[PDB]
Amino acid sequence: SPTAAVIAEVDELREKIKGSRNSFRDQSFLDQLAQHIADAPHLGRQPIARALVEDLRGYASEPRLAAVKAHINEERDQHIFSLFDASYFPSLSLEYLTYETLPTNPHLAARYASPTMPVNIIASSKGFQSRVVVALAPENHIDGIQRGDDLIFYFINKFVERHNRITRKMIDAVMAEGSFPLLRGADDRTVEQASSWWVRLHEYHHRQGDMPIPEFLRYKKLKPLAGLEELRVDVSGMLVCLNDPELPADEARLAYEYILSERLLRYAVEGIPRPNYDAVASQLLFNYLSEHGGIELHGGVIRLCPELPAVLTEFLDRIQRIEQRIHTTSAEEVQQNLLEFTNRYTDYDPDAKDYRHIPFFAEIKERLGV
Amino acid sequence: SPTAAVIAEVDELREKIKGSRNSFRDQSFLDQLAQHIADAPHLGRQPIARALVEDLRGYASEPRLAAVKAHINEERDQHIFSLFDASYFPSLSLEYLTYETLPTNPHLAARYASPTMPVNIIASSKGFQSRVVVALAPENHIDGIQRGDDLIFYFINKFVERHNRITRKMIDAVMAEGSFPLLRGADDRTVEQASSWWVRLHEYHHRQGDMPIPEFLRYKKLKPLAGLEELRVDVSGMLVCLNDPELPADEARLAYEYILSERLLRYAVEGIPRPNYDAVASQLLFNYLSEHGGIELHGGVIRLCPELPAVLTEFLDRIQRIEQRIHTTSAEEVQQNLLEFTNRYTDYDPDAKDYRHIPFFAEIKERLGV
Ligand SMILES: [Fe+2]
Ligand SMILES: [Fe+2]
Repeated sequence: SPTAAVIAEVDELREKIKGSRNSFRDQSFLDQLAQHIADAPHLGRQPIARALVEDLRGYASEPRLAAVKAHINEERDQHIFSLFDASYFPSLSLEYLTYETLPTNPHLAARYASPTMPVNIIASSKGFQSRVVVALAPENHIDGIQRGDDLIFYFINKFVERHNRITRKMIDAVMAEGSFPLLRGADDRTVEQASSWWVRLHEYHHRQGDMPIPEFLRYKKLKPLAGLEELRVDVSGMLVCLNDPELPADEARLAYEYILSERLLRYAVEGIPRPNYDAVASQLLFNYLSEHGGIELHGGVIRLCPELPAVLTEFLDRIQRIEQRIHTTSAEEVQQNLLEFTNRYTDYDPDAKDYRHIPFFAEIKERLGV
Repeated sequence: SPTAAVIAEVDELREKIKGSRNSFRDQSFLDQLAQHIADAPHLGRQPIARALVEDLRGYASEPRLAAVKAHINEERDQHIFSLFDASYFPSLSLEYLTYETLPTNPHLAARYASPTMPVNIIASSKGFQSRVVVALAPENHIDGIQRGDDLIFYFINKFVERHNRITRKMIDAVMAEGSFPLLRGADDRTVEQASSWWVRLHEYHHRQGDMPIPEFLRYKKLKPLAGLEELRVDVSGMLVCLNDPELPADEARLAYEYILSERLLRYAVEGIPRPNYDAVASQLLFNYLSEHGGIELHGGVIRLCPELPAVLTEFLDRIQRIEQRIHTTSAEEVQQNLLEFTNRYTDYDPDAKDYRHIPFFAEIKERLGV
């Protein structure tokens, strides 16, 4: 493959520069990196690589990757290639991938528009193969820059894989029979489509509300609040799937099932020994739904109530009432209220100032190894 | 076995009460639980079970497991059986085990004496099989009480298993050749011995210094400080192995290499996606030793410098200078100086107010899947 030879070259330059993360903005390093990229037999030919060579060579005057991001944002081809420095995606240094886009529903694209690219990865360099890396944001490039119109990529194939390896097993073990009838048996193409709906709604709703990101990003990075913000947009997405009639009914119900199953099960068990941000928010959802009549536990099995849509709306309304007070109180005050809400439904240890998995999900972690 | 039949009956009872942790102190519950225990054909005839039945039936007037803890503390036999509530050991409800004790160096037990029981689990009920549960503390029983002379059990067999599953392949991949000669190839009984030395020195030093636990336990529960406290006692153990001439030199050097390898490698990769309390402290040690001439990084591989003993003393002396100010400042100000010392040598994210794995160990987790 001509692609695999491009990537072998990237993977080889990746090994060479792995010890040099501190030099990634040093112009002496960059000049040589650019030269090695230019001298690459198959990679130096790619327009995107020439975009990066130019960007890198100019970095000392303009610390931007404008030519690479212009190539990517205009989709001049389906190749991504850059130098990355994302502290939560530590596998990424110099990386390359090729992708393919996914079908999108026309109404969804128009009414809930955002610069979102749900894609499958076709080939990639070693850093992209890490299971941590499920998305790629514009600030992940070394320049740390994001603009509201930069494309954000979600690697749907990794979400399909996680759904298959974790979520299906949890549906069988934890939900009452009939809980997710559309998702039962569904193939990868069906899951893929729902997943791509999910990320589109998810990104859209990040930008809506009274404390949207990125405007309020630095108030939403405390672990329980980052998780709560992910949950806020996913419940929004769930309710859109239930309420927007201009969405095809069969596809919208499928996506609803997908978002609910992911937030109720897969995210709820993430993190060892303590829950990560997504799990805290998911456990908040679990316990809120239990206490307010949206779900019921019969012998450690979850029954989704018929009133669940109304309890989800109630839940989002409550988050929106807390956030709404940004207009009359400080962002610090809303934060404390977002935390107080969270801690009422989660297992918060006040002395550690951190969270334990609620016992329901700790037992499932032990039971299923998830 | 008569023992197999006892545990079979415990597990079944465990299974009956699995949904009843909110009732573990209601007398109506304990009454029925006591009856079922008394009525177990094999379990009910164990002397330890007579004790539990008695403590439980009496719990309404005296909420403590006095007869159980007296039997255990007096080592009337090697059987442990109680009703537990330990929020960090969520698998423990009604649990039973039998243990065997280990050899023991007389100078160690005289000079560094504490009520420490390094034992191997021979048979156990299900909750004791979770890999989380490596020790049993007196406050893990439902009464929540700990006395200074209460026995503390360390399940050395689980520490052997972890060493062989994690530490050994991390030695091969991460350490310079010949870093831990006494550990290479060593059989399980050798590892067992060094581990039992480790836990005794560990427990003993918890009680030494200017901020011993349990007295100062609540000040040491923040995530970075619980780790730091664990590291303070293990460095002390490492130095005792190096400095105290009355310990057999073969067993002492072995134990030194064990503690150092556990602290430099296994504990340093704990936690996904974020480091747990042990890993934060281990990463503090790693970067401290790097910056102060104790270890060197030669081609991605750790070299232990000849000077490492002196740098270890330096490191413990630093911790002790911070804690010593408890005599002239508040416990909260010492906390802040302990936090500040930690964050200078670990990857603290001030907006999330949590820690990331330092890149050196992130790469290792990705590489070895640890
Ligand atoms: Fe998000
Ligand atoms: Fe300890």
